[PDB]
Amino acid sequence: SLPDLKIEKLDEGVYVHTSFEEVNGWGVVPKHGLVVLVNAEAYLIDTPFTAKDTEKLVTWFVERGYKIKGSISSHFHSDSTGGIEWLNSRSIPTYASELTNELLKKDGKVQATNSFSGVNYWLVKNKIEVFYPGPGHTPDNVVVWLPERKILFGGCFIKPYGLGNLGDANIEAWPKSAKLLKSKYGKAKLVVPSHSEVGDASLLKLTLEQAVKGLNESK
Ligand SMILES: [Zn+2]
Ligand SMILES: [Zn+2]
Repeated sequence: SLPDLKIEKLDEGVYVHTSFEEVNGWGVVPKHGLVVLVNAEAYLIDTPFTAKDTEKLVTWFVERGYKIKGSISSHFHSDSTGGIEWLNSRSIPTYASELTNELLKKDGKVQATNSFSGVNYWLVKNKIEVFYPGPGHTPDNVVVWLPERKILFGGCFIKPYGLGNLGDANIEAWPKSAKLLKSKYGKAKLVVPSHSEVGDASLLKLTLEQAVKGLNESK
């Protein structure tokens, strides 16, 4: 049996949710996302793997008095988008980049109800920012920045000890994207990866080194 959904406070108004799925050739895979509170409204940063855990996550915050105002998915893989169909069924606004939605549509999967195009986007002005560093883990991966807390959710782009699943990866572009990401968020207090533990800004450097190492290996 897979471990249960975990919800843990990371900072004021910021929670980490961890869900688990068995993924072929990878084993049981932990997935971190965030829940961000702005007054009495909650925003999901990535959904858990499944509708089940997405519902558990939503009920947990609603039963504590937070309205779910929306979700954003950092890329098209199911560990970021698995709960979009369920959220859509509950009339909770779902967001993804235009390219993420395109890839979902291409894969015959449910798409977010809202989309954004361009390098920067405010999900919530001055509270929750989305940034596209360029292709890496996937062509569409984006990160989410919380300027009030100096917290960066790096998603599956942040890979400080190894690059993970390269099936949809762009190894040529990843070092360039990681360099850009590092320049932009060097002052992050915390960096939250999808598949390894929260760290500080050094995770940006480590990701860059792993990206460079990964590209070098392929030649
Ligand atoms: Zn992924
Ligand atoms: Zn992932």
